[PDB]
Amino acid sequence: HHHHHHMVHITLDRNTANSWLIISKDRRQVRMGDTHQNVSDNKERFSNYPMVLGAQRFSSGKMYWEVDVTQKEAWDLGVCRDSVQRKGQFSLSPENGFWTIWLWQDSYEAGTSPQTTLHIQVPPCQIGIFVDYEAGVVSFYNITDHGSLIYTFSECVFAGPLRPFFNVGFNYSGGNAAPLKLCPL
Ligand SMILES: Cc1cccc(C(=O)N2CCC(C(N)=O)CC2)c1
Repeated sequence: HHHHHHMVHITLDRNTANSWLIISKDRRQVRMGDTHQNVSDNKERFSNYPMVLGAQRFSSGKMYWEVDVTQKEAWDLGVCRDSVQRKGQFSLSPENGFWTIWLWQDSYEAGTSPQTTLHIQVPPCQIGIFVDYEAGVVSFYNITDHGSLIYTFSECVFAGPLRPFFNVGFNYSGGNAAPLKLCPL
């Protein structure tokens, strides 16, 4: 792809994080902690899942960023509406304000309703995310495989400002402790 020139510097918003997440000093990395991380609760925090938002809000233009997923067993990545539900159980779908892909149990799926099987020959270590607000597009690229296309959501109805979206996953197995990292420009 040729989207690299729309690169944006994303940082994580601590206030939105599940209370078990550890966000680095530079706000560019996040991982699951092994306990509650000693923060106060607030209405922004994702309660049920190890999720966090980027600080940046997008309402126009073209944006691109990259995330390192090396050696993780499970994660979700993409964008979401600023007003998505934070508390309780919910599915990742465009109807609920999410445009995402994930890894779970050795398969990659797009967060459509119902979910769509992805066809990835080279397991990615870094993912590129492209948003074209005006066109209503969210695309995902396999940086490990020369930028090959993973998935495009088109005809998106964003219906609000967008925020970068992250889920480090569940780490019941002891094999999913590694961080998500925002990769440098
Ligand atoms: C619902 C939810 C929210 C946040 C984190 C998790 C999670 O993956 N673990 C890893 C395993 C750990 C444990 N077994 O003590 C409990 C936290 C689950």
